[PDB]
Amino acid sequence: MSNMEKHLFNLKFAAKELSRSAKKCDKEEKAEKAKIKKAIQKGNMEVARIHAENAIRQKNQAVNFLRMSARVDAVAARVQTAVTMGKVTKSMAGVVKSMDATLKTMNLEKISALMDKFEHQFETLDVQTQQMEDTVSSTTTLTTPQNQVDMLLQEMADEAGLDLNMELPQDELSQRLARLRDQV
Amino acid sequence: MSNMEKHLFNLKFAAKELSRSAKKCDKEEKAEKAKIKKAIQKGNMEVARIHAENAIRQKNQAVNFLRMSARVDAVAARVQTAVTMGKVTKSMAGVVKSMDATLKTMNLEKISALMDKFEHQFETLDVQTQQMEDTVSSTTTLTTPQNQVDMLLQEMADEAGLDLNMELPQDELSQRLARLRDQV
Amino acid sequence: HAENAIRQKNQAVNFLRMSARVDAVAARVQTAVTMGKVTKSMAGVVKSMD
Amino acid sequence: HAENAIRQKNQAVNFLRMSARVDAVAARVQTAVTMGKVTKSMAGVVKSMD
Repeated sequence: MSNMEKHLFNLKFAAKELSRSAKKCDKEEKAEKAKIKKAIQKGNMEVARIHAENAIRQKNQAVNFLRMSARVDAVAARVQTAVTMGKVTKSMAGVVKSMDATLKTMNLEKISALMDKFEHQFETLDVQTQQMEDTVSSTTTLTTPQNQVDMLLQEMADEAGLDLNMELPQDELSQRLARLRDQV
Repeated sequence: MSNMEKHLFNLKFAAKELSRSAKKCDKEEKAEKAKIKKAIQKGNMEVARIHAENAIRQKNQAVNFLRMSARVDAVAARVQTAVTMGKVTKSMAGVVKSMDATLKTMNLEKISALMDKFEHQFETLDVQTQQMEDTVSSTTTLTTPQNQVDMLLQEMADEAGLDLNMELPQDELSQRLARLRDQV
Repeated sequence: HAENAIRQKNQAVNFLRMSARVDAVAARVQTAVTMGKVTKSMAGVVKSMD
Repeated sequence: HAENAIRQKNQAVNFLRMSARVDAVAARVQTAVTMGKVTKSMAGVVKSMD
């Protein structure tokens, strides 16, 4: 527990202790009022007065305790802010230094390099899979003759009611720009 | 237990001891009244008088004990205030010194610096994610052709009943101020 | 009690606004944590493929 | 609350877009892992048949 958190806890406790003290005065002021009534009925006017003074003294003590409780709470609410924004400020100071380290050892130039390399190596691994796929295609060339695939596609297209010819092979802005390149 | 808290406890106890003494006198004054009655019925007028004197002496003792109890309570209520506002004052003196330390080692100039750095480093980490996102976008450029995304968006818009064209690309105060800058 | 009520009405708004600010920060440190991990994984991939 | 709502609306879109990018990468590292294994198996076959 931080040294301010110890103070915060003590202030919050003191605010409650005062609030309890005010409630206890309300309880006892109600009790003394009952004793005035009894003393008046018995004609004990000296005792009636003693209880009257108690009742008025606890009525007013309550208000004092209640007002101090309010003040100590307001303070505690403000020390709470300091405790919280302390923690937030220290966390953000931590973030700033750990990001400062990482942005040194991986600067944007080094990231640019890494990204370009990443992309170029995946271009390679695409050239590689292409030539594996063409090695398998030619190795198994007798197992899948072209004409049998073309005829099966046409048969399945006929059953699907699709007019697209499967034996035969199967935008404008690109063509416009192409013409421009040649025309200049 | 603080040296004042020891005194507070002793005063609170003494107030109760006096209040109990007053109740005990009320109990015994009621008892002596019963003995007067019996002594009068038996014609024992000397004994009747002895009990009468007891009854009147305990009636008046009660009032004294009750009044002192009230005074000792009032004192105890005020020593209570001193105990509480002692604790509050020491807590607030603690707060003042722990905040004085923290505001030295993290002054507003040092905070200003930290905040500016924090912001500048997050501007960097946004430039960084941008260029990672553009590296992935170009590396996977053949998996998401533009025209297939545009056509799917249009298809989903047609089913939603939305007239917004998805092939095509998709305030005044800014434009007014822009014109002003050029006009001067 | 009136003064207490008005003081807690306004304290609430302050706490609520600071909460919002600290959240926004946390959301942004979250991005840094995630894109750190992603960048280190992709640096690893690049060297093992190399 | 309005500022929170608009800030989380837009954070969501950012997280969602980064998620999409990291997935695309992962899909491509998956290809490398698989075609690594395939290439090593086929290199093994070639030498045991040799």
